[PDB]
Amino acid sequence: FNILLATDSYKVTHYKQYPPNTSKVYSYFECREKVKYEETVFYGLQYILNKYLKGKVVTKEKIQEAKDVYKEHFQDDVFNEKGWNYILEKYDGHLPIEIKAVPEGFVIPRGNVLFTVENTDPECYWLTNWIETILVQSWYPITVATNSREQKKILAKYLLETSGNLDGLEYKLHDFGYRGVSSQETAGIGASAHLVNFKGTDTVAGLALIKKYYGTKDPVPGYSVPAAEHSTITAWGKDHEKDAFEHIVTQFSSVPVSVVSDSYDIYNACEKIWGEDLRHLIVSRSTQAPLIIRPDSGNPLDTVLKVLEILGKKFPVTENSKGYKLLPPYLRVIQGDGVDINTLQEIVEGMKQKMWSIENIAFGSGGGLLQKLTRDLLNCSFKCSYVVTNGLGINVFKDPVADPNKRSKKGRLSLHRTPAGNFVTLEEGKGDLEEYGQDLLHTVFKNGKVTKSYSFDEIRKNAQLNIEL
Amino acid sequence: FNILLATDSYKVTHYKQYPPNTSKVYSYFECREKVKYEETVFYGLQYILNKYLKGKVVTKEKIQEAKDVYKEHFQDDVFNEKGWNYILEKYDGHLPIEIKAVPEGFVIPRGNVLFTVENTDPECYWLTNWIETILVQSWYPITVATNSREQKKILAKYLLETSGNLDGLEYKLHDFGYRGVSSQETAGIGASAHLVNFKGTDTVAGLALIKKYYGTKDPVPGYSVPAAEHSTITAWGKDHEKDAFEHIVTQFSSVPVSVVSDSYDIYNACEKIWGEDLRHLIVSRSTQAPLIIRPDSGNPLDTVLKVLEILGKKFPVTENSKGYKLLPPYLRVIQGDGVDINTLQEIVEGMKQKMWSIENIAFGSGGGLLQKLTRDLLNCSFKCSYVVTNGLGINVFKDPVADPNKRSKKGRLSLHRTPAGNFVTLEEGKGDLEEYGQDLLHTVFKNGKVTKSYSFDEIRKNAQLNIEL
Ligand SMILES: CSc1ccc(CNC(=O)[C@@H]2CCCN(c3ncnc4nn(-c5ccc(C)cc5)cc34)C2)cc1
Ligand SMILES: CSc1ccc(CNC(=O)[C@@H]2CCCN(c3ncnc4nn(-c5ccc(C)cc5)cc34)C2)cc1
Ligand SMILES: NC(=O)c1cccnc1
Ligand SMILES: NC(=O)c1cccnc1
Ligand SMILES: [Cl-]
Ligand SMILES: [Cl-]
Ligand SMILES: [Cl-]
Ligand code: NA
Repeated sequence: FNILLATDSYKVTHYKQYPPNTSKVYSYFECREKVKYEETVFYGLQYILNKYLKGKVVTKEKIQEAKDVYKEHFQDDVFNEKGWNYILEKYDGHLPIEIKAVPEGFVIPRGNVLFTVENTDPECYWLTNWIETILVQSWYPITVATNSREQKKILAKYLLETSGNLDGLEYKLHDFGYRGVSSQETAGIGASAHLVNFKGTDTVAGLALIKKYYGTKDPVPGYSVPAAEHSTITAWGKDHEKDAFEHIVTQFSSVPVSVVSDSYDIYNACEKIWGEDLRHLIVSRSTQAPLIIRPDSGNPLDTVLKVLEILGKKFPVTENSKGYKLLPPYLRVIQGDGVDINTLQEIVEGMKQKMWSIENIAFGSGGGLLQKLTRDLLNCSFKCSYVVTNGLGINVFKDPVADPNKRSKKGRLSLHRTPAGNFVTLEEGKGDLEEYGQDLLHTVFKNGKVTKSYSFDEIRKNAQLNIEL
Repeated sequence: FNILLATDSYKVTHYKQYPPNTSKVYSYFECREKVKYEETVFYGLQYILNKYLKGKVVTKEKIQEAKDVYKEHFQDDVFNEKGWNYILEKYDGHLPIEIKAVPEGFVIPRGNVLFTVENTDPECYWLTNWIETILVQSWYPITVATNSREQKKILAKYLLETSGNLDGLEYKLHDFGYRGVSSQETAGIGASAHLVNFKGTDTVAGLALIKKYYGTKDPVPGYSVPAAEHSTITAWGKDHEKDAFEHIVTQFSSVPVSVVSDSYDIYNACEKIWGEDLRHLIVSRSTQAPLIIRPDSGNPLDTVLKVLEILGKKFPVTENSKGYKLLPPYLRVIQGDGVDINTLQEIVEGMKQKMWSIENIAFGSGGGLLQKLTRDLLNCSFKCSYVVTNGLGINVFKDPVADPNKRSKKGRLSLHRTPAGNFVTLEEGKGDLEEYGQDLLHTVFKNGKVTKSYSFDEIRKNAQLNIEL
């Protein structure tokens, strides 16, 4: 990895564009104000600091490689070789940057400063926004963690209403997204962001990322169970679906097992194969190791409701203390097709209307959880708010006439708790007046060193729901 | 990277689920039949084969690491240590897999086999679908390349209609997506997929990936120009926007320069600052080095039309041979906000209705180009179609009752030309009848080696538009 080749091309040319006599560029990240996504989980900067920004990130070889690439890419010599060589020679290739950030896992309303970046050497005024591109990719773990948390709020509301408690909430949304994301690196980052809120994942890449960059007291941060796929059912031949089911449940008789049941006819599988032919292998199972029937096609809500109606007629259903129907404890359902925050809401509301407890179900989400998200969802943005030119600080901002939502903050910023316990971003260096308590931004990176780190356990505690609290 | 930890968790348990005495699992990838996206660019498998699948990918240390993680992740011992040890011992950790694929850059209608995977050793029946997760991530470069090519078809239609030629087509959609994708790895993959169709990118990560995995005769596959961002304009102070513009155009007097003009008032900037105050610095520029004015906010079509109306009144507009208005050659526009395939269509049709040539404009697209895409767009899917159990080949498939779109192909597959020169996928080994000539798939991977490969130049030739041919 070469940090000189890890920026948007145009940023190579910006050192020639800033006002002459500029010694400081100070920039900030927010999820701009515009499911409403009123608050965001701050997560993932520590990964970026450690993997890409810390230590000796400039060498003679990286400077020459960048110079050679940019000569061809621009068909001109515009690269700031002198400025990068300055960092190599003066700081042994360590970036003269200070980053201050809200603690990871903090849940912050939209339109607040989450982190700030500034150069610590006047010669490196251009470096603050060089690293915008790398740092703005924090949008992704923020957005995954935030959208996963918003789904946890929906599950918590319906579980509480239909059962009176939150037991097993942290296992109710399982990551099925490894195949559906755009890269191996995205898989690890996204899976780790989902694990801020939940414990169930098949995206194995998330485990190694958490171990390397964050750390847990427990051996692993996420868990799974044996489960079939269409290949392990259909390989038996269509006439032998029952033989596949029997073999699989028997192989994993003492742990929970998920069995995809829609290869040919989900309704037949539930009513006749599970319901009658193999019923003796289901009713013998323990509470700790239930059979989890997995539909994977059709309208998500209609299919869940029809599967529950079938199973409720073939198995001994109880009524819990809230008046909701509960399958026996050896039998559960997972809906792992077509699940995103919108369809999750539709399914749990549909179940509540048909008097089915959310205790009966869990959800698998792949593309909806890890891929169907953009930087525009929370309006994640990085902008310069302060410069020093000719030794004088000036408050800098954009305010496009056709879009007031794109207006940016002015001056030096700080994040504070309000008297009512909410959050406020003070602009124009007004934090210096000390009318609002301590600034919540902490130095996390300075002059090539990570200065403050968070464990994954601390991040999970910070990101808890109020209902859990 | 550890390929043993690079699969969906449930696949760790599948070796125990296939029928006893299964010697072969044969699987295939397609963009299932369901802007219509009727044809897909096959691109990106070669990256995956080289980076993740070739050579010694199993070691004693990688087996022990996977064993230790899966013991905690499943809270049980289910990991196939013996199976992975067999590959390490017998094949020096090279995967006993054969992959056959359509040549990269090929443009193939939906619902055709694009690649097949099978084990070459009967002991490794379980390995075919272990690597589904890694291989299915090819959805991403396929989908970026396909959606980029569909935008090229729109630009080609309107450029031809308004100008009579395709001059500059390959520069008309520029990648601005580096900050808006989910990881560094995704940035390189997605940028490379856009460069199958276009030559303009700010996502520098794409260049290294292409050089390393594909190659080009030219020194670089993609190009950019100096350009401003809001920080380099706003840092001057709101009252000094003219000074910023003047400094920037003067710094890049002899190459094209893009200047974001919407920091405070895009209409004022065009009419008064560019139009009057700095007009003398614009009219003096060469055809090879125009000023490119960049709006970045407001309704994308309405803002482009108003910017063009303003500039047409301040600069000497001509009428081209098709009767469309053309700014002088020293002045162009780039719309780099809110561009996706839908808004691109809306803008070029709106320009045509107002008699503005598409010669006047280029587009920048970021999240729309590289991030706002999912595996569901082209229904990218990997399924088992053939197994050998007890020495007998079985044609296997899924056919869910509630969704006929999810039905999968049966048996051994091959790709052929029809008598009319179209594509057909033959099922159930019917390719062997030689009624449709030779299979168009080539072996690209066998027993740990990449056996056939494509330069980036060949991929570009394969992905050309008919209108270009
Ligand atoms: C489906 S509904 C269920 C399932 C299994 C069970 C068996 N019990 C377990 O697995 C342990 C112990 C008790 C708490 N607990 C869970 N509680 C509620 N719900 C859960 N769900 N899960 C889940 C597991 C695997 C996946 C892939 C997805 C979700 C796990 C859930 C995790 C009980 C209920
Ligand atoms: C805006 S419209 C233009 C712009 C610049 C120019 C100056 N000319 C160039 O740059 C070379 C030589 C001639 C062909 N040629 C281009 N032709 C049409 N169109 C283009 N567009 N571009 C483009 C450049 C940079 C970006 C970031 C995006 C698009 C580049 C374009 C690339 C002419 C027309
Ligand atoms: N465990 C599962 O059922 C699963 C995992 C990943 C994708 N789809 C299903
Ligand atoms: N070159 C540009 O104008 C640019 C690049 C990346 C993102 N936004 C704008
Ligand atoms: Cl060095
Ligand atoms: Cl599956
Ligand atoms: Cl910009
Ligand atoms: Na070894």
